Amino acid sequence: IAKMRTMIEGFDDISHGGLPIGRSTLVSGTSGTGKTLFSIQFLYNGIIEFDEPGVFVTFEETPQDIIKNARSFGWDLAKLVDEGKLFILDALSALIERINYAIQKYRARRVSIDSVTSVFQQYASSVVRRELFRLVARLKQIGATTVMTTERIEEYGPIARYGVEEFVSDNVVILRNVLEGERRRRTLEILKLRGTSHMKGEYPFTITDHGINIFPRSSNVRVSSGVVRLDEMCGGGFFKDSIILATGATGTGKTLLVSRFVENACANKERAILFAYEESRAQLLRNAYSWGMDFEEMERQNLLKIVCAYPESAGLEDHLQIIKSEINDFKPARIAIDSLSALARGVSNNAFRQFVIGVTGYAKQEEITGLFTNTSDQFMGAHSITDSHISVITDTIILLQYVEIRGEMSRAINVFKMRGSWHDKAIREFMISDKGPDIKDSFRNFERIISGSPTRI
Amino acid sequence: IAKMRTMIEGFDDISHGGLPIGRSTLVSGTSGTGKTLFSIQFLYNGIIEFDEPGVFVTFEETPQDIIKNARSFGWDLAKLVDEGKLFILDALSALIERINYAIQKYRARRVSIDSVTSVFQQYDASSVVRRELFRLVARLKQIGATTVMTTERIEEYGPIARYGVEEFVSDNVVILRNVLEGERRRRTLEILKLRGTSHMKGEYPFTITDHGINIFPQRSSNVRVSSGVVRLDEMCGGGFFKDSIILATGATGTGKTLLVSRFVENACANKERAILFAYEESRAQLLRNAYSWGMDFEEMERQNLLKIVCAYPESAGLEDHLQIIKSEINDFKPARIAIDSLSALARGVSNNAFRQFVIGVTGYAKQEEITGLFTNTSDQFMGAHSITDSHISVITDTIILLQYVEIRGEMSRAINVFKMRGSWHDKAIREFMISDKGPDIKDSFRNFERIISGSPTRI
Amino acid sequence: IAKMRTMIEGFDDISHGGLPIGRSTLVSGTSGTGKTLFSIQFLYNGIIEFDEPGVFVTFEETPQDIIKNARSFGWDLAKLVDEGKLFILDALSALIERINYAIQKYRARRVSIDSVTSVFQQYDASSVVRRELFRLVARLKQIGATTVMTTERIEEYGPIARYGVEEFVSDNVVILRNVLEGERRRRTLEILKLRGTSHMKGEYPFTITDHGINIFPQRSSNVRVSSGVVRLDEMCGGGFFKDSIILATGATGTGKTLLVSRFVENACANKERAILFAYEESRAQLLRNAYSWGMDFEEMERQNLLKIVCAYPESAGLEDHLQIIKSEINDFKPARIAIDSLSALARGVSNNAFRQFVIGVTGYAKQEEITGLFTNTSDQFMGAHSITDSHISVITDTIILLQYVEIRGEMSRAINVFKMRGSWHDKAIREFMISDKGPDIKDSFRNFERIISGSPTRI
Ligand SMILES: Nc1ncnc2c1ncn2[C@@H]1O[C@H](COP(=O)(O)OP(=O)(O)OP(=O)(O)O)[C@@H](O)[C@H]1O
Ligand SMILES: Nc1ncnc2c1ncn2[C@@H]1O[C@H](COP(=O)(O)OP(=O)(O)OP(=O)(O)O)[C@@H](O)[C@H]1O
Ligand SMILES: Nc1ncnc2c1ncn2[C@@H]1O[C@H](COP(=O)(O)OP(=O)(O)OP(=O)(O)O)[C@@H](O)[C@H]1O
Ligand SMILES: Nc1ncnc2c1ncn2[C@@H]1O[C@H](COP(=O)(O)OP(=O)(O)OP(=O)(O)O)[C@@H](O)[C@H]1O
Ligand SMILES: Nc1ncnc2c1ncn2[C@@H]1O[C@H](COP(=O)(O)OP(=O)(O)OP(=O)(O)O)[C@@H](O)[C@H]1O
Ligand SMILES: Nc1ncnc2c1ncn2[C@@H]1O[C@H](COP(=O)(O)OP(=O)(O)OP(=O)(O)O)[C@@H](O)[C@H]1O
Ligand SMILES: [Mg+2]
Ligand SMILES: [Mg+2]
Ligand SMILES: [Mg+2]
Ligand SMILES: [Mg+2]
Ligand SMILES: [Mg+2]
Ligand SMILES: [Mg+2]
Repeated sequence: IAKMRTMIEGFDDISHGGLPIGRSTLVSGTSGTGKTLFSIQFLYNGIIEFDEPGVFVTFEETPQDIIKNARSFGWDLAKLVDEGKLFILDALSALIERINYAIQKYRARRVSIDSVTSVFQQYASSVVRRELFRLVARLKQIGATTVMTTERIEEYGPIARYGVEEFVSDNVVILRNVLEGERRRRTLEILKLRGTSHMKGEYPFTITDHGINIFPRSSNVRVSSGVVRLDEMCGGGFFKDSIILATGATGTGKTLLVSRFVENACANKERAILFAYEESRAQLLRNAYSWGMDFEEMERQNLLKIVCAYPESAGLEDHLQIIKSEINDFKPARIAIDSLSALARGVSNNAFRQFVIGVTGYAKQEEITGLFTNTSDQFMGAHSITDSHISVITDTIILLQYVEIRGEMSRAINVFKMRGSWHDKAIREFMISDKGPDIKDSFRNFERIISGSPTRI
Repeated sequence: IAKMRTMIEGFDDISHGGLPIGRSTLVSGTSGTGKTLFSIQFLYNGIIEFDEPGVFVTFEETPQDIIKNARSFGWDLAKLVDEGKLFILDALSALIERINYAIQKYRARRVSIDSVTSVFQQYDASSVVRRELFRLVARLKQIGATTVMTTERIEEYGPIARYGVEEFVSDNVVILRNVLEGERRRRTLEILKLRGTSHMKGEYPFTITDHGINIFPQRSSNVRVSSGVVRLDEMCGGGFFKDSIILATGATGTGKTLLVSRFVENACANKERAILFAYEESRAQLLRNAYSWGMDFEEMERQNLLKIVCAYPESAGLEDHLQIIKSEINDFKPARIAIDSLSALARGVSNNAFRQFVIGVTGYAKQEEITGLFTNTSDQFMGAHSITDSHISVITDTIILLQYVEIRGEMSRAINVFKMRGSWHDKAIREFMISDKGPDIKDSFRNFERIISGSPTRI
Repeated sequence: IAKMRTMIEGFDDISHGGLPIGRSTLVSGTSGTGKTLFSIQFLYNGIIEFDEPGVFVTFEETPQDIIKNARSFGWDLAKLVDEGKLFILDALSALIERINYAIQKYRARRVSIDSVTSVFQQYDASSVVRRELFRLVARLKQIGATTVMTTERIEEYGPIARYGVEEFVSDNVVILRNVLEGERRRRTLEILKLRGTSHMKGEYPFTITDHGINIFPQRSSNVRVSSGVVRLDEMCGGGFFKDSIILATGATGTGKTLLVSRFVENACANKERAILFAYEESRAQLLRNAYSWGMDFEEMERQNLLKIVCAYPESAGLEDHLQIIKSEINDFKPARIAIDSLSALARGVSNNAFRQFVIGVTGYAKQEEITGLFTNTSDQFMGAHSITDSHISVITDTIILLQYVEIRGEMSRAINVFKMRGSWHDKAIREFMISDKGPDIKDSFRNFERIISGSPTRI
């Protein structure tokens, strides 16, 4: 069974090649799941890259409205109709004959129906099947790949409205929009692909100006973090394609280290992106300048780009897209996320694990040095790193620990781990000043320093 | 697809402009969600904003009832027949023709229908409803008059509409909620879809007030303000920042309310207005305890500089509380506010709903350049461990941790500036005492180990 | 009641022989569970195994579609009319008579029907269906030809069939599932009942591949194999065992992957094949870090001795992963395998489903006489406490615990052979260092107490 490419970023790999040629694919889902978008995008990309005639059947939707709604993604379906490339047929063997006629009037390749469920109001489960079955057979006879749109009531219930459509259609795709904690998450899944292989389970996708966005080397080159001693602690600075992690309690120096790392990019005429999620530009600019860093300058040189946003505003799959797009445009040398902990609150651990995998996978695929920070939810930072499942994904771990010494709340920097590279295994004390960090010596005559409450030995 | 600004505080940002032009927007929700209110507001804010002739189609309720109902928001029916700005049509093609007639009659551009699900009593089938509902929107689309369609739902997280077909016929779907969690109703609005345009997905907390619907979707000065204490001001490196959020965490009876008192006192002392949002004790008690420390809060209220807003945290919703703060701040326009306490507002509340609150209050306090001192009673003896397990301690710019320290078989207390964003601060846990004139911050414990625990040992 | 071997890897053990002779077996499941595949396989493995004339009755799909569909498993339709081994009948007594006719026509013994629930569209009542369904099985029983009946279900844990009556009419009931848990589908097969015979109750994880359905239901040599390290080999008492499972637990960045590297290196060093199943880092990174320790994994791959299979643990199901290992081991046929790591495969997975995995991998590794070194990042600083809270540390024959030890305000690490089944081993927690040539296992900490905690104290 040959597969037809849809040029939909993600789907091509999730369906292992694309949609089965000659056969009809069902794309069911609730309202606003992107059933119509997918159907158009299948046709559009079809004759916008392969020039293979395709006709779109429409029921409770004026062709103008479709072409108008499609203009939201900068598409000219009217220009495609002004060259006889696409054909919108306004809307039961009558349609079957008309559809077969149109198809042959162009010499078909792809067809889209939106929606068949709407053209079954009058018709009763068994009646829908008998008519749906007959349709499904009258397409395979012509040998045209058709995407069939179907309506759903529940997100985790019947596949179709009458629960007899999935058993007729050869290929079943389910578009979802699950609401968890007042946050909407779009997930696409291929339930079955008769006579072929595909990826099982749902995959986080987002709808943008590009349309559907489904999301399914190792050089010894070293880059500076912005601290001479920190580079000496890491054994000649970080790697130019690795993922660093600054874990620690609130007000330790995670944002300070991010700044010094983002600065060191613009210091070497290298572009960097800072994704803020905790503070705003306003505070970031002041705090930065207080440490002797001119962020405003770095932005004036077109080397730094600050992108602050509320973590609880957009969804995790949306946050990633924003990064990708922001990285695709600016093309930064190194990026920083301040912080991951801000994007994990009010989210599932499974949905968050996939996020860090995506950002890490895309940061390393483009050879971009990433410095992600994370606020530990325990005083013993050593124990917080173990509970973190993202700490095994990262290549370097820079843990900042509070240490109570002589009734003073001092701090300590330590390179926890450094993959395929030597690092200093000493918990060096450090202080913050108007210039930045001052990594001094490591506590020698002190035991149980990992607790954050040591004892003189 | 052009957007029609509804002028509904919040919706204009969540809709990325507003409602699509010449498209049929559906608004489903359970009984008392605030559909009609939204529907009226849409027309109301249309007429008295961009001189737009709006036509309200009634069904269940009469024009008089609607006119009288909207009188709780101070909206007159002088735009009705007195001006010809509105057109309340008391109540399938028979009605559609009337809407098409009244349209060009007043040049009507904005249209509201309530309710469209009440005109499907003569039927019982979804197929019969779909066909008749599809015919309506289609007819309105030809007129090119972007209208609002009201529908009713049984469940809050069930089908979009009563017949589960009205959402797929319409282009724009807005779902108003009133979800009951722990005997507390939370009004949340969501835009499900917007055919041919973009919007914000997921639900957004809103409230109904005398203003109607209230949807809730580079300064950073180095200027320093006093905290009310001198040692504390020195501990932070010349007092707190102006547009900064301070947090005083500690065990119950450490001195969170004491610090809040001095912070509010210091405002009125500099002839600056302050607002104290009490949630634990009542004005009566607060007035007494304040004076015991040598502070006349009654005097400060007599100068129209300090305003105390006491209320039970287990009565109104977090969204209701936020609106109260906003309104109380918009009225009085203080220099600095104080919340006593966040912990009291977090009792029997979803951690999601709490974060959204604090973000909103922090966001509005920093936007209006207001110094906020929020308190939070720690749920452990080790205050440091409480700070770590908090999704707010990262949001606050300054953290003032008050810790109990058992020394020489005595219940002594210690204060320390945990953190101070973009500022030097004393990194020492110095013991403090409370007297009849406020706090006396003494010296830190040089010869003591494991003070964070609260049960230290002499070195 | 005699059993008909279906030759379906796993089913033959779960069915205690196979399907009952001259009895009507029902196979219900949701859409895409793999009913037709099972139905074809039943006939396919019947013809090309014990020369059995099988008749496939179609209903919804045509013979051409089915023939073309089964071409993804490399099965030709040369057994159809080209030989007369099969009999695809395109589509109540009218059909039954045809089945009874075609039966003796080809001497048909095996029969498959798909789907029997599609021929109940003309009806809507269960009583009408039951009567017509009962008549079918009864008629087939008289012929004495044991057939497979396909049915469709709406829910995964709801009624057995669409009309909830087909299970009680049939004698044998098999339920295929595709349960979605955490955006991950798990294919599980169960035999509900087997009237007049015994079987295995509860669901069993299976997978669909190019081989079709893959259901997953006294040696013990004293021979010793090297671990790649000399001190470690001495610590275990002359290296690890051959058909033994080793486990390296510890905190992130202790040296689990380092040990895995030496274990795999030592294989290829003795001209032995090894497979490294990476799940954390990618070949790119692994290749670099390996060389930094003085190991050329590229060289080992150039000798066709080492094979690296990197893949994301949060993409495929545990059953999908097991099949991959099995296939990759069946192809390459290594001396020793390595999993880096089990912890990475246990992320967002049911503890039940994980145990079944490890049992399966451990079981297959010990059965094929393959030395396995599985790693597992501990979720606590105290490694000993992690070992205890593990349903796998008891399954492993050897445990190699790597522990972080803060000594003289330095992050030093310690290694110790936690346990070694039927073998003496060094019972000392000796400190080790990592350099550009692998690990340097030094001496244990004689003058240190509470080392298990990770924060010891000088004695
Ligand atoms: N430019 C855009 N950027 C981002 N999102 C957009 C944009 N344009 C549309 N969308 C979103 O994409 C969704 C896809 O709309 P579409 O018509 O494909 O939905 P549908 O599933 O077919 O709905 P229905 O079945 O109710 O007709 C819209 O509802 C809207 O939320
Ligand atoms: N100008 C300064 N001079 C001295 N110390 C400073 C100065 N600015 C900041 N600090 C110190 O360094 C800290 C900086 O905190 P930073 O934001 O870098 O860390 P963080 O852990 O990421 O913070 P958060 O968790 O609150 O986001 C302050 O809390 C303070 O202790
Ligand atoms: N002035 C006001 N102050 C506070 N709350 C108010 C005020 N006016 C109305 N409300 C609240 O908002 C609601 C408005 O009811 P509205 O008619 O808008 O709801 P609806 O969803 O249209 O109801 P129905 O299902 O009957 O059509 C009131 O029931 C009340 O709970
Ligand atoms: N007049 C006083 N003289 C001495 N100590 C006093 C006086 N008034 C209060 N205190 C001390 O301060 C404590 C109360 O301080 P405050 O009310 O600010 O604490 P809090 O942490 O906000 O308390 P709660 O958790 O109950 O709201 C008393 O328990 C006592 O230890
Ligand atoms: N070669 C292959 N490799 C991997 N997966 C495959 C392969 N062939 C089939 N599959 C998977 O197994 C399924 C087989 O579908 P099958 O027709 O056996 O299911 P069914 O339960 O009979 O469906 P229906 O409800 O339509 O009758 C495919 O949909 C696909 O998910
Ligand atoms: N070339 C090297 N020189 C010195 N030490 C090194 C070198 N390469 C690695 N290390 C040390 O070994 C650690 C990595 O070892 P390894 O990757 O085997 O550990 P792991 O426990 O499997 O890590 P993870 O949990 O991240 O998968 C580094 O953090 C460092 O301490
Ligand atoms: Mg649509
Ligand atoms: Mg920060
Ligand atoms: Mg009303
Ligand atoms: Mg108090
Ligand atoms: Mg099938
Ligand atoms: Mg590793």
